[PDB]
Amino acid sequence: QSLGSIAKFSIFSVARQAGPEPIGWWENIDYDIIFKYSTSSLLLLVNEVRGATHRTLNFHPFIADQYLGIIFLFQIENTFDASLLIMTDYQFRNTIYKMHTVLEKILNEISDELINAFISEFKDDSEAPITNREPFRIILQRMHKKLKTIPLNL
Amino acid sequence: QSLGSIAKFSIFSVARQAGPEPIGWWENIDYDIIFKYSTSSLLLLVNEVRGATHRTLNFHPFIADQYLGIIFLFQIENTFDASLLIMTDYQFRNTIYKMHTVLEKILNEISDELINAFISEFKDDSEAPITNREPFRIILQRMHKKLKTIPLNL
Ligand SMILES: [Mg+2]
Repeated sequence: QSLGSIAKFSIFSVARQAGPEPIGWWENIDYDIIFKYSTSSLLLLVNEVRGATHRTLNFHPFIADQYLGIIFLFQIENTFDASLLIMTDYQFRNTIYKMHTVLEKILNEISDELINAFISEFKDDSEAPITNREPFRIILQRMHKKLKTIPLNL
Repeated sequence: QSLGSIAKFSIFSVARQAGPEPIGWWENIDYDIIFKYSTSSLLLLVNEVRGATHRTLNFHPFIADQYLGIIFLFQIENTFDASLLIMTDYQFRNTIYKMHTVLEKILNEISDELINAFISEFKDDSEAPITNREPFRIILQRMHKKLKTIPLNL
């Protein structure tokens, strides 16, 4: 088992003028599900005076669904709050906690790629509808390929 | 350094018919501060279909305040959602993650004492005003004495 084998899906979300919005996700997941966790991922920030001013890894249990959410909170400028979420089954929570250092490493690396792809794609209008999700799926697919080379520290 | 030396304060809270309420805390902390984190501790459950059906440890960053909240969610019957929160400075987050097993151990042990003290004290009226906080302060003070014997795994 690897981090990638327990990563059920991942989501890149940005809070634009209409609130949290899924930009891309991986792999094939019903949009109603994506929208739910995309929204939860960024409303963990409801009462943060300045959003995600520190790139914050937050492990968030989704008790009812038996999921643990690995949520990386960050910002995009040239300011949008944004999140990168990896979701895993709740039973693995203890291994995920032990593995926080490598998770923070890869989440930073992938977040940088997603930031650059967002600024590149939304040059003209930062509020445009997301008519091409594939640059973001490609980046998230790459994430998962790299996660699958990290064996579970357990 | 021990877990107890980085534990800035702790709170035992119960969500009764009027919502989240601090029952006791340790040591001396302005009530407006206690009420803030007491409330946040239990509204992490806003969108949980059945509250804290699984005793859930949740590490929650308070980015703006530079705090990490160690939040144990549990229930009281003879059903109230309840929380036990230990707050630490955000810089220690990485050590806290490594130490999840012993934290879950002691949080379970202390939560059992607080549950028994709550059922004992609110026998007649479960919605009564909290006119005697000291049984709960004593339990939380005991927590902190035990935390101070756990050296930081780092
Ligand atoms: Mg959390």
